[PDB]
Amino acid sequence: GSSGSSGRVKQLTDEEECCICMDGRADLILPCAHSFCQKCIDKWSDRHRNCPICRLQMTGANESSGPSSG
Ligand SMILES: [Zn+2]
Ligand SMILES: [Zn+2]
Repeated sequence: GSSGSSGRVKQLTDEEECCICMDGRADLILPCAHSFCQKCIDKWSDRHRNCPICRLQMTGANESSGPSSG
């Protein structure tokens, strides 16, 4: 009713934020709706322009590319 400690108006200043950890802000953003902060980006040795999320292709769409022997 007329009680409660938490539960007040919260400014929407924030606009974007990492997707992996989602701390508060995002260092960069991808054209596929995927952002990553310095922390994470740095963590992932292979920080190639390539997108990690998409790369996974988890229940995405029919796209044949091919494995990587290396
Ligand atoms: Zn992050
Ligand atoms: Zn992506």
